[PDB]
Amino acid sequence: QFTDIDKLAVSTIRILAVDTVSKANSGHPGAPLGMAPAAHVLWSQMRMNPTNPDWINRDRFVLSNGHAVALLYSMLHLTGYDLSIEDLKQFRQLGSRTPGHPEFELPGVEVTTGPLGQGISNAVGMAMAQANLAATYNKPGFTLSDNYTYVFLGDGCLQEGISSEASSLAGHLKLGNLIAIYDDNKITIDGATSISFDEDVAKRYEAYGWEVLYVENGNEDLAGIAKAIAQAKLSKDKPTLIKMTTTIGYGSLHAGSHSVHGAPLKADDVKQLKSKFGFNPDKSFVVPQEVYDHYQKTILKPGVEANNKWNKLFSEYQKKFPELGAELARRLSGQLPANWESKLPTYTAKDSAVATRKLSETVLEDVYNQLPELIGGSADLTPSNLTRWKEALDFQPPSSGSGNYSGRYIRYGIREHAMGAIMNGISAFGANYKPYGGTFLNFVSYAAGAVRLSALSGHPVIWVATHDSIGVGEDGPTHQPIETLAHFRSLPNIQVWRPADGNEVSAAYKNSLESKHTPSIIALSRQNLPQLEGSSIESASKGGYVLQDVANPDIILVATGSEVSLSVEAAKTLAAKNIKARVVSLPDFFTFDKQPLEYRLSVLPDNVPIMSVEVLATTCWGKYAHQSFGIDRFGASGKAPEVFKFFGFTPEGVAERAQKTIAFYKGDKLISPLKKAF
Amino acid sequence: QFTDIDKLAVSTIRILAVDTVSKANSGHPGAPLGMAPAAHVLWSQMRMNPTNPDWINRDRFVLSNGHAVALLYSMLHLTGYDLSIEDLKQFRQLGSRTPGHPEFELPGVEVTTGPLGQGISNAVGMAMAQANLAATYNKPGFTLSDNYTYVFLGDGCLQEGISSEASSLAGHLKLGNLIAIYDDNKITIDGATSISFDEDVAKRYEAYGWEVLYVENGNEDLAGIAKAIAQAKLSKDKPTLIKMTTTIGYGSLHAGSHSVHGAPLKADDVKQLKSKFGFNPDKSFVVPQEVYDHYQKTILKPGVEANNKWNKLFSEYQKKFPELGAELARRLSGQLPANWESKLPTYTAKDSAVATRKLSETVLEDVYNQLPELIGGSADLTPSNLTRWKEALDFQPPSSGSGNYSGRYIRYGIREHAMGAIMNGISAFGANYKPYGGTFLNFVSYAAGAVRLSALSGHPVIWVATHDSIGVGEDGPTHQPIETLAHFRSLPNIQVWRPADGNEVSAAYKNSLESKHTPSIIALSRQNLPQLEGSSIESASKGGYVLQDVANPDIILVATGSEVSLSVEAAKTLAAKNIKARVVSLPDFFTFDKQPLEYRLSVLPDNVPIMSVEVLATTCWGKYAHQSFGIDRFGASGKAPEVFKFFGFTPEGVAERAQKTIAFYKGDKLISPLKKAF
Ligand SMILES: Cc1ncc(C[n+]2csc(CCOP(=O)(O)OP(=O)(O)O)c2C)c(N)n1
Ligand SMILES: Cc1ncc(C[n+]2csc(CCOP(=O)(O)OP(=O)(O)O)c2C)c(N)n1
Ligand SMILES: O=C[C@H](O)[C@H](O)COP(=O)(O)O
Ligand SMILES: O=C[C@H](O)[C@H](O)COP(=O)(O)O
Ligand SMILES: [Ca+2]
Ligand SMILES: [Ca+2]
Repeated sequence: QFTDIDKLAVSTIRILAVDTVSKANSGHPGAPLGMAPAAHVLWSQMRMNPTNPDWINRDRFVLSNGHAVALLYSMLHLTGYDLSIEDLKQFRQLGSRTPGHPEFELPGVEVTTGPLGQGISNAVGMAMAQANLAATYNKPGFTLSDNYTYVFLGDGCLQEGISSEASSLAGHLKLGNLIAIYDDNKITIDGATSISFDEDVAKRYEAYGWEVLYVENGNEDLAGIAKAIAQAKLSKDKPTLIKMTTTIGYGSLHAGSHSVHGAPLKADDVKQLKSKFGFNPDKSFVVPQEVYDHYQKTILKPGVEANNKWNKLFSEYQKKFPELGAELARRLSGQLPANWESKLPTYTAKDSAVATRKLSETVLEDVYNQLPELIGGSADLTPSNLTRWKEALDFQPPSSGSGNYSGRYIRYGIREHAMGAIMNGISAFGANYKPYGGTFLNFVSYAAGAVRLSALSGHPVIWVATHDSIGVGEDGPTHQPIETLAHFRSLPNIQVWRPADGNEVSAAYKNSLESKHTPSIIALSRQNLPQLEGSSIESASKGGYVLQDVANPDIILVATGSEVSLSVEAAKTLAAKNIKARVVSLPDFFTFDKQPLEYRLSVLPDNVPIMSVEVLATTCWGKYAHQSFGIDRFGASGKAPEVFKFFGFTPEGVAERAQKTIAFYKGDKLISPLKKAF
Repeated sequence: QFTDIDKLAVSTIRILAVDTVSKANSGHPGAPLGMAPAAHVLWSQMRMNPTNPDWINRDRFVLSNGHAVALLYSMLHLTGYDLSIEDLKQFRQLGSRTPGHPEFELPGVEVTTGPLGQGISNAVGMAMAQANLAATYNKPGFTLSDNYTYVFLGDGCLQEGISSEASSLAGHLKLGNLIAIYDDNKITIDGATSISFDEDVAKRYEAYGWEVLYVENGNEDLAGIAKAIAQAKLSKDKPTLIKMTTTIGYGSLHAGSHSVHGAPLKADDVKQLKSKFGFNPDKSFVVPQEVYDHYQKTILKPGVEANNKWNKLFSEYQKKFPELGAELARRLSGQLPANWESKLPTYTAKDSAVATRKLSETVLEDVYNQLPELIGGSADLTPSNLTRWKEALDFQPPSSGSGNYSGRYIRYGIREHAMGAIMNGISAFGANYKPYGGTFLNFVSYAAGAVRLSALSGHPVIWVATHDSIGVGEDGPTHQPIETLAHFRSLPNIQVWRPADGNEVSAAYKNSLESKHTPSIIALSRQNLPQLEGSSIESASKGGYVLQDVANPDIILVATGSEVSLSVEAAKTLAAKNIKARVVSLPDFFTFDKQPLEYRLSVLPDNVPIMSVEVLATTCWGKYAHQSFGIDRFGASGKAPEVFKFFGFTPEGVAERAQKTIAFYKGDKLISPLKKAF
């Protein structure tokens, strides 16, 4: 039941968002103007505590079409979050809390968006995480988890393949608490949708297993939008898409035109809009008291009240179920179980040679019972990635017979990019979720859109990237990574681990799991690598360390992954010719760089030529080495041992190159590459 | 109408592909065994000349599910292409002509596949190119172009978002000559499809505007498969999907199990299969004469004859229409119009400051009529990328009213990955097609799956990547590239141009268009950059050159794109303090690296500190510079001038750093970074 105040509220939102775009003289006025009625209706009906944006059982809202931020920021201020008019007045300004696109970092903003297709897929992960939480802690009498996941999306999000991957998955999993409202406005940047997007979205979504509702008058039908959302909530075993038709830039003189998509409305156009809406065309950033009063009563106070009930029920739960309550309390506090690192495996050079890919599996089998917040999966490569623990139950709808929602292993299908985004949503949900997904290192590139966002936002997700090099073999160049690590090591805020043996894999996993704001990629071998004499979790945890030392080395050999052993071998060959080579291992650039200069300079000193060894791109090595032995061309289809020989990665092949580096520099004074002038 | 021979032929294919996988003890036997009847039926009705795999009007076949390559190689041998039994016997072996996955490089292999989702999308580009060629050259009496584009795909292909993007577009464009046959076998690596893929593919396809035919018995209904393909050929205004049901590993003792997906069948299982099909279980790579005789008759001879008529028609055409015939002859010969580079714009420092994004547009306007093979487009950013020439007609179905198939501007929609693959297909088609597409540099990453393949196969496609840095401004970090160029400069075989002014944009375009085996990415600014005194097409064309020189420089400043001018300004500030700085411009790592050592060492010599300047990742600069001034962290939402200042990129900010580099090295003898020891 809506009244004049609801209508007063809707104009305040449209005008506030417009004022905000115009003051910055940069921005997107269109969608905010067309989606305002939907926001009012939706937010009014959401269970959230603006004073605790962290409440675990809060209804969650994702703005997939991020360019419409002015709408998100307006709502945040009006409903009582930590966002003032002053903040809105510095929208898009260097240093403001109001950047051009929503960032995870701010309270009320659930994930960072801007790149189309990412928010809808993130919301899918958020709903999977809810389904899991509820199935794991809910007990009769204690419904600790039951929140909904709402999303706003545009034609752009529906055009990007990633949202298709996620919607396919979403429908298979039968995520009925996921409700998406689609801004069907018929406009995108180039112009009208018919110019390149004339497909039947409704029919495509039903094919996924989704429910589709329609709202023909999204510009004014508040009760219609209200009914569509309500019916949507009855869809228990089907996620819902509400195709709501609106007019881009509603109220504007150029409404319905793509000119109102991404430019501040012209001043006179703004004046007429205000007037039309009963506002003084001469004043800006005006919020009628009646609107603050309305949201206070409809949202803020009932939400606070709900958060309070939730806390009492939870305290009762901790009384009735001490083990579960303690666990949920801990996950909610964001701590990992005490001394969990104790269950991590350690080795000696006495043990057998294992593919780092299998050592990884061993780790999983060892910590899965220690970490109930660990939820894994693979994008159709479970047996190649070795990413499933034996006692795992799959995350599937109960009606499948293959598993249930309390399951902790996800079958992603061949959808790397969606996996990347779903993982971000699971991480973004809370309760200390530690998601990881597996694929071949070469195909993580398919997910670069999502991965960059794991780094930008700081979601500590884990990629179990197997088949890291030409060691892959016969599959060939289309499968063998070359530029992969160099790429990811150029991206800020992401660990790119490439462990050499058992001890190094445990360090890769301890640092990745202990991480709170940095995602990770663990590049694992297909082939067998031996256990090194000199490795350790403590030393590998530093990102880089001296594996084998000599007094007065003639050369320092730095390697990663499968090349550490080869370098160890090359050093034996070199010792025979009386050349002393110190061998350094560098499992992670990121972690190593984080160490204090004096440590790093103790591993990579002055006055010693340093040559790196890694069967991938050499373009990133200049920051640690003087000379580099790598592969700057695509691979080959052949038996792995033969492919290595063909590229010169033979012990004596490496030794020859160390000898050439010593000769080349003999007589020169050398500076560690670590040293910078400014 | 099929007979015993057709049935003899299908058994030979199944067994030859199995023999090939077993011999290599590596490979995928499953799909080839279930798809054998379809291939036989399809290839038998394709118009192709095994003797000229380049004939422009040949029906084209793409194996989207590349792992099934044993089937493709079998067909190529049997039908008469340059592939012998000996070649088959070295499948997946180092150096053979039979690698683990199909590579464009081989005759009869239309594009490289392996990464799922790529072949289907490539095939779409091939049909767009066909439709364009026909609408441009066909005249009444002369149907020079009318071939079909066939594709084989699996569940994996349909799960990857890229095939959805492409199928959406394909349906919009109404590409009726594109026929896709789907291997609906219910199995993927992890197991049954129901475990994660239970959507209604048929209904999802109709939603795109495609026609879907069904074939229930793909294991043996030759006539049904034949009917499905025939009916498919009648759908002129709709692309066709034929959901053909089969059993993975048909004939194998483990048929229908995911165990037959990617492992050579067990020896005893191979014996029973051969026996079952009337073959001696003890002999391998056996091709009944009757099989050779059959394909010679039904395919090789008819095809050679078809190619012969085609050539006569064509010669008559060049008589009747001299202009068009000469052009087609030239494009076919793969030459660019003579002295086309004369139309390329040149500038002087007296010209106005323009964003290299606009300078780009200017080039397009100038060479569009010189190059009929130039077909451009944008992924919904036509006005930001400035990718449209004014006299352009859009590539759309005639019934749209917005254009027609002779159009040369494509509206890709928000589908970066599909654009990348569609471009590879248009390039792959022939007739000297020169495709280029635009998007923001930061979003080319969404397309890294296709881009890598442009490099691996050598498709010389062009990416007009605008908004190259924090110069983007207010849009913020989600849009400002940081790791992008460092990533693509680590990928083999791809020019990554970052032109500074008008003259450098012309060299970017000249090198890009003249390229026959190397794709390109032209990173263009949003902001205005002035015309440099010292630039030129000739010098810029070498990838790197001395822009400003001095006798006995105290330092060499190496910059790219927007930073060259800043460096030029920093040098002016340094001159004032009597420090001589030579300023070098590096618009392309790739191009420069291809130059002779002597040239490169003349640009970057010994005994002079070299400091690089570029507002992106510093991780790749150690190959040309001693010290680097770059940005190794995400950007900021603010006015571009302010974001640059904030990051220290001001003239005096750069000058200060040069001064620090000089002091740091004062007294040391320095070696140019270009010098390698091995
Ligand atoms: C991956 C990605 N591709 C492209 C863009 C650039 N972009 C921003 S909004 C938009 C199109 C707008 O489409 P839509 O979702 O319909 O929004 P509306 O115009 O309705 O506001 C584009 C191309 C982007 N930010 N990210
Ligand atoms: C981008 C990408 N990711 C993952 C894979 C690894 N892969 C290859 S085939 C396969 C899927 C099984 O595919 P399908 O097409 O389902 O198989 P078939 O019936 O022939 O077994 C997988 C996961 C791939 N080829 N490409
Ligand atoms: O979505 C819109 C874009 O981010 C923005 O409008 C582009 O502005 P510009 O093309 O002027 O850089
Ligand atoms: O699609 C199949 C994969 O490329 C292959 O079967 C993986 O083999 P592997 O897991 O033994 O490396
Ligand atoms: Ca829209
Ligand atoms: Ca399959």
